[PDB]
Amino acid sequence: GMDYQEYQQFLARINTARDACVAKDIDVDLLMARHDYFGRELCKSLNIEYRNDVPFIDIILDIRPEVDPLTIDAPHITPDNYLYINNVLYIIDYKVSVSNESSVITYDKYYELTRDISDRLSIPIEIVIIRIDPVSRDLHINSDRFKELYPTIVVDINFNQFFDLKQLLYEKFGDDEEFLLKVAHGDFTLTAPWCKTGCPEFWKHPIYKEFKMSMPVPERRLFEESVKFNAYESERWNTNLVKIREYTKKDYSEHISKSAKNIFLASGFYKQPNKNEISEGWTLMVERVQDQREISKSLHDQKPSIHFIWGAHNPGNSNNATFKLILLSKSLQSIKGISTYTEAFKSLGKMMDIGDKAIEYEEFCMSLKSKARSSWKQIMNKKLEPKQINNALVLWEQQFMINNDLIDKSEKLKLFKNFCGIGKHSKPKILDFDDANMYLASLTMMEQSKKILSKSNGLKPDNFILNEFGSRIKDANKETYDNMHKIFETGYWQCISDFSTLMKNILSVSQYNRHNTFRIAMCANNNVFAIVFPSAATVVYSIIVLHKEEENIFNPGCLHGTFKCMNGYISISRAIRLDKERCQRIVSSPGLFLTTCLLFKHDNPTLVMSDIMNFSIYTSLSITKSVLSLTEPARYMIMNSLAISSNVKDYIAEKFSPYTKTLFSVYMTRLIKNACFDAYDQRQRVQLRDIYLSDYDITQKGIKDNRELTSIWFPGSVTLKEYLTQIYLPFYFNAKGLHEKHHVMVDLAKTILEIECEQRENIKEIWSTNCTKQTVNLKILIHSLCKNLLADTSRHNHLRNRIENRNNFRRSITTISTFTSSKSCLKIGDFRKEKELQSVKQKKILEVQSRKMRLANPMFNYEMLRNAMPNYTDYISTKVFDRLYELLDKKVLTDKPVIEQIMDMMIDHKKFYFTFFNKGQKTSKDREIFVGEYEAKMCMYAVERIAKERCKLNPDEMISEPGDGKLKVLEQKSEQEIRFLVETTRQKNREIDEAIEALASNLGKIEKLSLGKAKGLKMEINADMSKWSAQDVFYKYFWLIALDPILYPQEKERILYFMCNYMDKELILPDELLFNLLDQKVAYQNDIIATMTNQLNSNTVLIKRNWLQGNFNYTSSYVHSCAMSVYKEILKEAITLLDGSILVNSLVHSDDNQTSITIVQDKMENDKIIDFAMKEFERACLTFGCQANMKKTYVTNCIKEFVSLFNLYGEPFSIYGRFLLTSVGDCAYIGPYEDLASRISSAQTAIKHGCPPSLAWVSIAISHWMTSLTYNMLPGQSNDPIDYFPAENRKDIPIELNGVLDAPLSMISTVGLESGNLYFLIKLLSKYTPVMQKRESVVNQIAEVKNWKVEDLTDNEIFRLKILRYLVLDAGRSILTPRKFTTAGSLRKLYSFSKYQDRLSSPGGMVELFTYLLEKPELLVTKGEDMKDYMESVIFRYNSKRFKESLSIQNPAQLFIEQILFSHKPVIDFSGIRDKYINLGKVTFTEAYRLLMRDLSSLELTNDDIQVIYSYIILNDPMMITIANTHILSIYGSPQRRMGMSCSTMPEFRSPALVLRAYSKNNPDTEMARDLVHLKEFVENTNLEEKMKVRIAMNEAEKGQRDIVFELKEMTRFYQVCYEYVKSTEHKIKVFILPAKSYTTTDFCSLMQGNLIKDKEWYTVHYLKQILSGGHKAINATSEQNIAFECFKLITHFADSFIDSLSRSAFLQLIIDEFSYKDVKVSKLYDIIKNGYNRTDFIPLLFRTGDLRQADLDKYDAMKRILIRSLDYLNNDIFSLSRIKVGLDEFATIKKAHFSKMVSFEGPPIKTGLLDLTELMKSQDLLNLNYDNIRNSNLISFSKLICCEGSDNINDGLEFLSDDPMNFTEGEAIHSTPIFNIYYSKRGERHMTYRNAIKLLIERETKIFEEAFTFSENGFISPENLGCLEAVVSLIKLLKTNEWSTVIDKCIHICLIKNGMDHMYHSFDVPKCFMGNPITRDINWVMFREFINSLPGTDIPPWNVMTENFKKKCIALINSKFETQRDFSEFTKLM
RNA sequence: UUAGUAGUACACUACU
Ligand SMILES: [Zn+2]
Repeated sequence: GMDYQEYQQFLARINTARDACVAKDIDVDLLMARHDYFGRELCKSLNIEYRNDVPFIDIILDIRPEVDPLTIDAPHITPDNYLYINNVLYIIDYKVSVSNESSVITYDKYYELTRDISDRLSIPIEIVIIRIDPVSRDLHINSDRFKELYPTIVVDINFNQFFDLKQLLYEKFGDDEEFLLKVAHGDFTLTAPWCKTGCPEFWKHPIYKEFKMSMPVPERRLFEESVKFNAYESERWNTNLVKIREYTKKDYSEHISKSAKNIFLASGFYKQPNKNEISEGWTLMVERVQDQREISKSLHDQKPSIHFIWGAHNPGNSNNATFKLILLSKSLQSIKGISTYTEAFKSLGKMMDIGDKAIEYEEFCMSLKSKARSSWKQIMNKKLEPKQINNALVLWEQQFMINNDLIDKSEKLKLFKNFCGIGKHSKPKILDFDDANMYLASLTMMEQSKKILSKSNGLKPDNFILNEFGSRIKDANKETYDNMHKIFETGYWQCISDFSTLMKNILSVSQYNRHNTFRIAMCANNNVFAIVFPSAATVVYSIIVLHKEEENIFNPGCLHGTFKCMNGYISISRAIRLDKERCQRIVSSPGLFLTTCLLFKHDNPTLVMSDIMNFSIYTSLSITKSVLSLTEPARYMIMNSLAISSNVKDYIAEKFSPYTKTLFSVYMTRLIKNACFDAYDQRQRVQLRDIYLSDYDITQKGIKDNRELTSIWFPGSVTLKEYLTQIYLPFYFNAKGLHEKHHVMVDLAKTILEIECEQRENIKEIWSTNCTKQTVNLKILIHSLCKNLLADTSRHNHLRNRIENRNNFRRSITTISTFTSSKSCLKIGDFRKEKELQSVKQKKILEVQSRKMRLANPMFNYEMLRNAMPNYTDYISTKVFDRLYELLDKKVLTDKPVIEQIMDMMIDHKKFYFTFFNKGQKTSKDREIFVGEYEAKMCMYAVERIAKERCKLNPDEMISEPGDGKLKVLEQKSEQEIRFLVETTRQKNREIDEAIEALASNLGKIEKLSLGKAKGLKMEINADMSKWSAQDVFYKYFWLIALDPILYPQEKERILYFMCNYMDKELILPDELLFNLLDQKVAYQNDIIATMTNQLNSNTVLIKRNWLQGNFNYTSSYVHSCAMSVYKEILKEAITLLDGSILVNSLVHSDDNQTSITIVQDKMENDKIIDFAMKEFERACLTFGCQANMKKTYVTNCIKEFVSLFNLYGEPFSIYGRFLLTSVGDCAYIGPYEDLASRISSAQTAIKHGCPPSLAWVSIAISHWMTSLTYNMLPGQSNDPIDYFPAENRKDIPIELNGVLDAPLSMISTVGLESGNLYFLIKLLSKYTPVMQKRESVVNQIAEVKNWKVEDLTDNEIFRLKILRYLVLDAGRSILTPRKFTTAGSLRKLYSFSKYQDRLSSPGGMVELFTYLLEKPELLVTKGEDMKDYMESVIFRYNSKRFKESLSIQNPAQLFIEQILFSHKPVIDFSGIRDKYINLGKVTFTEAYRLLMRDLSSLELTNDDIQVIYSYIILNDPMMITIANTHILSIYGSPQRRMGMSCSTMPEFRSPALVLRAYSKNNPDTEMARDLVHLKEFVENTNLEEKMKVRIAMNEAEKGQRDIVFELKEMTRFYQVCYEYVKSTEHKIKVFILPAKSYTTTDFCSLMQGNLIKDKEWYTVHYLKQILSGGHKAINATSEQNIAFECFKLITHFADSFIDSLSRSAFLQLIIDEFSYKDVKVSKLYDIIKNGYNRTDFIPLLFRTGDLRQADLDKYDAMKRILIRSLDYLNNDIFSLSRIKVGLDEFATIKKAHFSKMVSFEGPPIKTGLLDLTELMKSQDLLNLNYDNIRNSNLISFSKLICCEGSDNINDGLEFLSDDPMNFTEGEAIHSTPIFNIYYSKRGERHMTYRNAIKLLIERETKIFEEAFTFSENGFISPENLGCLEAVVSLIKLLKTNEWSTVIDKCIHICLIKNGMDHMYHSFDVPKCFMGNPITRDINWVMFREFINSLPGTDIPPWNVMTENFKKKCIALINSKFETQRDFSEFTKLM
């Protein structure tokens, strides 16, 4: 990026400097260094000459020197650069800054002065100031004339390297306040106050009394003093803040020492995990569980592991519906024996008989299905009636009627009372997992499963996934394709998939399942069936299977019993009562399952594939809560047990509680138990990779991947990365929303009331010194607040200004999202009236639904609560957008500034109320959400937001960093430590290491000195705080508001009052919880809920110290940061004692914490400091009121846990798996494209977090599978659109119609779904383009499109383009989307929806809205900027029936079934499809394909229509421009192993609602005026201004009068398509893990491309031309130049690196003339360099050719006193093209380029004795700049570099190679606790030249070739063998020159030239033996043939296989020559 | 709103 020379000198100046005024100048010099750097590279980007601080009076003299500068008055300014074209002078003053505030100042200053001579000379002078952003990198130019000149400018600039120097300078001097004084943009500017008057009540409040009670009396007054302090009044802002700092400095200075001095007190005794410590924990766990749960040893109490019973399919019987129905009927009737429900199952088969009348079932059912398939809506009013067939009364296809005559009254009861459990109505029941005869039973269940499921399907291993994605999986990694087959083949896959396909059909049936009906559900298996019994939503089902022989059935613990029938055996499973939410997951279980297996097995050959799948079905299908209780606690139980410092005992003895209800759970528990002990013995089995560090980051970082560790869930060995996956991944198998709300509300309530009681009874004291639970070290707090509050205001002065802007404090409440959102909200008051009326309605609807059930199968309160509970404070649920509307209409909210309204609300609202609703997430331990009043939301907003922008300043806080941005931060901080550790070790041990190499004589004396030295120590505290919210003093936060400098006194009074009320805040127990406790039935022994509510009197309990979970994150997080800031100071004083160095780095995120400590020792042992660090860690937490959970907290020597994002020893790594398990049931079930959109987004996310392409593609397959399974769009399904459309396969069917996503992953990762459309257009620009222009930019290939011929194209090719233009372009672009008939639902709670009723009811008032909205069309798309505007927007919104539904929650489970059932019904309205073709009702999916073709065939494809596609898609979006370029200019290079992974940021490829108001009326309300100009162009170029008006203007003559509906609906479309153009998208933080650091776009592109090709090897990427094009106005000049630079940089270095010094000019001269780099002649590139204005870059090149003149030297010398003859003399002994002396010791620079580019050279061969330097250029292996790599290289690699034309003495011929020394890589151990070797590049000695390397290679490798090709006991001598050699090398020329043969020839050649036998080799033709007659050149193939067989061969590596293949090839080939398949008639003609 | 009466409608259908 930047120059290396200036970096080194600026780094040294930071250490050299001591005083702040010296450090000041280093910051000033760094600005100019960046200033010129931007200018140097931009001048080449614009092709102009570079200049610096050139006077304006001289700039005119270049244009017109006839008038002298004295008489003509020119403005005396100092511009940077100038240009004169088109009779206009353009003045340049480039500058790099974040804001244009510094640019407009210099703009108007220049514009004013330049006008003095602008009218004097009558030549207009334009000011062109170019500014670039130093982080986001965006170009900003003010000149409009300059915009039209340069359409696109190349800006791949690097500031990343500049900020590295800034970090160093603001580290040493950043602590000193003398340096902070010098950096200022106003010193300190405090903005306008948010309030006018203070708060008197705050000083009176009893909580403020209680605050000062505990506090000491000097502190009491200080708090008074601090609040009343105004920062704007006193001379400086830090008057008070420093004053209170200096008071507490007595106790602080002492307490910092106190903690630090404990380093000597410590011992080598810390909570370390050990086999016994784990064992002890388990035993106390057993005791706990055996009390807390009812332990059972009986095998009848178990629950099903899986809720399914699979049995082998029967191919002998027919696979057809009607047949199976009767088959199961007779089968069920035929059941023989006696049980409980035997005669019940018997009659059920009897009630589904058809027999003779099989054909009547085929018709009757098809009529009913056809009746429903006609209508969009369901068939209402008409009564469904059954038809008597044999004994059964069929109601629908596979639906029957329960006939009360066919079953006994007693036998009907048995089935429903006992078996189905309809009418059945104290510890939990669990299985003893410590019983070996229970663990046995559990193991035998697995042994049983493996015995049956391992057996193959025997059916074709070809399903949609493999059929359509197999190709794209296989090419990524062939292993995974096979792995997939291995699964699909095995009964495992058929078992799950048939349960999936069966459940889909169980749900589909269960929807219309009545109370007098039992339904039958069949699957792809013709033995497996299911019976769905009447449900009293709840699905009641049994799996009924007809397995072959007895016990050829899989029972996981689900089966009721097997039964013998009259033909075979039939088994019926226990009645399962599951919920649709659970069942859904079972349907998507195969996708979950495949991923599980593939992820585990991936690239690990030691694992048993049949054992992975054996475990996987029991996970992917496990829907019980038994499993979650294992999967979650395991993650910590393993990691704790393999960490260094960690408390396992306590975690296993308290936090671990198995709920082993099922039988898999028992087996899985013991898998975990065992895995805990294996960890302890593997702690030291972890190794640390050899770190190849050579300045600016490291490649080959992180942990060593060694397969020495042991797996957890199955047998085999595993890698660390894989071990971690096996540890953490299990938890993501867990299922969401399993927690029954009835139980959650109780346990959530109980906990809050338990911890509040704790505080009420036990915790009384607030502050303390000894450090105790819920206590803060008040003196230490106040100081550490003061110190940080200073540094978080000194580093940014406008801090109060930044808060106002970024959080919209000044603007009206109606603008901020958090307030105008559709989130849940709590309303307080009295609703006893409507709450009673809303309840009794449902209590009647209860009886309504019961009355109807009494007729068919006779099986069978809010008033009470209010009457019973006296002190019941009444509340209600509402919406956040609705509350705002309510508070405005009743006028308490206004257009007053939101903060100004907040301040008043803090003092107005005095009592705060909060309610909780459960999340019920995948975790077994349930999480609560506290949601209270809207009034509260406003208060917390300010307090939290003020802390937000404060927290952002501190780099330690990470809640500030949105998205997965933390991952890179982990890395950047880990790398800083790995570097520091090395740097510091080399700085101390250098004195000792010198003596070691000196003596190494006797080695017995060396060990004495090698012991007594410095010792490295790294450690990471992977923390997790205990009860961050509940067990935390809220009183401490009062001080943060008090001490605050950027808060006014009248604000400070008001903030603290609200917080004073947030102590007397009440928790409302929601009614649903109170209803559970309403019906007593004997109360709880010790009822905590009743205790706190006084035997249930009030529904409110007061919560004090427990500030509610998530309400004060940032606030608490700043105090956390302040706490860890102390921990730093503690250790940093402790390590100065021992005399060494320490680097502590703390990452803070509310409750999740990570703190990395790196120490270089001298005195005491490493293990002492380990215990010391942990002591002060808890101390640091507890001195601030927070307590650290030592249970979950673990410490490693590498690993970093932080928010579950993991960084290893530099190498960042997340659990790629967790995101692949999302693409299964994560969608809103809207449409085929709409579903896939989010399912592929989940796959895109995996790639970010370092996922292999092979597995990435799997998710893409699964996603498609589920997507197509939802709407019956799979191959062979109903809506299968391959026959309906013209196409070969689903790759060619548009993804809008649902097909497959045919694109490269490197595109899908970037854009996705749209990629599939983009690839179909790039395919064309690689088919329908000529030989010229195709190799050039994409832009050029788009110009040729309008010169194509339409007739050339094919049916499919035409088909895409027609939809792509007439449909896709304008309409998340979908065409097919099913519409529903859903109802609005109950919207009574809403106030705002009532005001729509009143405006709809009263006549005229409706139209009045729409007529008002037409004069303000800004309020159709965006919400109002003012009260009325926002309010009336809310009412209009209700117009949409979709927005009315949006505020109601539909179950995705129910939504899923509704898209299956409504697929054969008319759902897609064609009206909205045909409208576009023209500019009936709903249409069925099948008909939608037909009716699309009837319209499509009519449309016309032109040479223009196609050119609109290539404009609107490619040429419009600068991103799509580059993506297409990257895939056309792509040149994939060297395949390499993924050694070093690094984090990389996604690059850039680039007023809202107020602008649209200035479009409605052209007058705005200055910068916003300029924004409308480009908006005018957008609407005029597309011409959508007229197109919209014409569409309305001709509709009023179509309809008749004035339709207000069309007046708006068409006007809204016009404003919504504006929104996307006007309101710009925020470039959110996206981090991709790549094989190296991506600085700029091009770098990112190359590394991204190469990461998503193969799994085993990543590839480095090249490009012919620049890929970064900006549009279709910008059509090469800037793409050419850089090629010339690359070329000559490459050549000069290749020449001075490898070619002999003596003959380097000749080489260059030969290369320049007859050669070409990247299809451009090197001469033309040289001419481009010579005609350029940066010749100073290529001084040594120009001198060597004789194209260097004095002007260049004079310029070069002026950039950073010379003569030509001086150079001519000086460089008489320096022979290099990359370097010439331009002084006494100053050499010239050529700037080295990478050597992976030399392949892009194409010229005639240059032969040098024997070597062909062209082939050395074209070589891959022999281009490394490492001596050892080339010395220890293969002869196969070198054998390409030989021609020799009969040379001699190989030693002589190698004279044309560099006899200059090469660079070797040396490595050394670092002497850390995690001991690793650093490897770096040295310069070797002298005898390490390129020649000697080649020679040593030749010698070593030829010796091995000789002994392999002896074929006798002689050698490479003895003509008896030379004859054999001649024979073997003869055939090689008379056969076929493939690739294997030629190598042998050239190797033999080499070997014979070496031995001095190259005076005959060239005169070696076929011997006399083989040649019958010498003259008559006849060949005896038979002889030759038998000669090849008669060759013995050798088995020495590496030639053993080489020779073997050669022989076979040559034999086969020879035999081929003979074998000529002649025509049968041919010979019959000749003779 | 309130009450009474009569109703409430459909997927897989496979190499198995
Ligand atoms: Zn030769």
